[PDB]
Amino acid sequence: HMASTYLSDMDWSSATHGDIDKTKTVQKDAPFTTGNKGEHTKISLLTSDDKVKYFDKGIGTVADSPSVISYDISGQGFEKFETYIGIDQSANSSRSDHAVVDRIEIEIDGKVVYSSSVTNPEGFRYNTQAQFISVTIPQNAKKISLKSFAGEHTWGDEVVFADAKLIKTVSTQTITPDLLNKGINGGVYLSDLEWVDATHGDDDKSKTVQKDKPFTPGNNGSNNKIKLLIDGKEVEFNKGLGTVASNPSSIKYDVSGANVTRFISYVGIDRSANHLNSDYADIQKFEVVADGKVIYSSDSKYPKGIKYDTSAFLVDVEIPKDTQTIELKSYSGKHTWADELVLGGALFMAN
Ligand SMILES: CC(=O)N[C@@H]1[C@@H](O)[C@H](O[C@@H]2O[C@H](CO)[C@H](O)[C@H](O[C@H]3O[C@H](CO)[C@H](O)[C@H](O)[C@H]3O)[C@H]2O[C@@H]2O[C@@H](C)[C@@H](O)[C@@H](O)[C@@H]2O)[C@@H](CO)O[C@H]1O
Ligand SMILES: [Ca+2]
Ligand code: NA
Repeated sequence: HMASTYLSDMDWSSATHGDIDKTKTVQKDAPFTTGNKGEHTKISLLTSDDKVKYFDKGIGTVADSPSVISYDISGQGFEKFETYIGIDQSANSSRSDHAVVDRIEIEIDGKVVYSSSVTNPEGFRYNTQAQFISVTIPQNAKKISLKSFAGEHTWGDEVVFADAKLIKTVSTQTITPDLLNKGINGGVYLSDLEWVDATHGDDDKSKTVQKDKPFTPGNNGSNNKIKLLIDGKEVEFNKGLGTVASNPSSIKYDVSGANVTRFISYVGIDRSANHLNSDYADIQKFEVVADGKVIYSSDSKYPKGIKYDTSAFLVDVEIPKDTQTIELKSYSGKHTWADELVLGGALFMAN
């Protein structure tokens, strides 16, 4: 059960670079120069056999004596640090005195735990192929430092720590939209299951509750994914359910032949749904019901209901065992016509 956190999705406690222009800063998820210029170029290194590889995540800097990027990792339980290292393909390397990096170092708590000295005794040039390194982290480590040594000049020393991440072994994962998009071990998506039956609050009964799509767009033949507001940002979902709330509407699952321990989903209104400004909620509440018994209700934490501009909230409820039947109940706001709900990434943990 491996958990990862990219360094570019964190905050450094300190960061230095070897560019004279101190208004420029260390670039997250981009090369140093192109990033500071506002260009959209991504991090690119050389894998085996002069093969160019592009990366979404990483850190981009200019080496100094040394350039140092430090992260505070006190009591976070990390075990491994892993990254590609090398000079970016975008580096200004027409001059031989450009893109010449002496050394790359990983330091943990004042101790150098990795040095590129062994693999690269002549350091890195513009054409040197990337090194993928895995650096062990001691039990109670506090501070990790990425260090790049420029040598005689900093020119073209566009050092990238491509795909840089910190790794640990956790018991249970922490639920995020990306985790539900990537998958979870033992998590079965409801949209990959058959319900006993389902009802909705739309008059057109030729329409049906939708799998991996919002209700109306799904019923019209659109293949667009579910999209929700998560902490102010619009976030797509690969899996989920699209339905219309009623008095309530319901979707029924038979779990009498299984050992389901958990129901997990984000719940909100799809970004493509019709809405109107109102003091009143679009959806009054959403309930999870285990054998006629309500085990979760959204009004326990959202008593006013949910509007279009409400951030999708996370439902993560324990399922009592020997549960035969699970019911998902969607309740109309009653004052508007907007009744369309989506369950983003909806899944059962079978354990
Ligand atoms: C007119 C004039 O002479 N202007 C000076 C300018 O030449 C000089 O710019 C730097 O020139 C050196 C060679 O002498 C290098 O080519 C620098 O570029 C390279 O190195 C940096 C990091 O050290 C970075 O990796 C660049 O991408 C890489 O191309 C030049 O510096 C770069 O350009 C200038 C214009 C600024 O934007 C810098 O912030 C940038 O790093 C500078 C520095 O001596 O002084 C000018 O007066
Ligand atoms: Ca150099
Ligand atoms: Na409504």
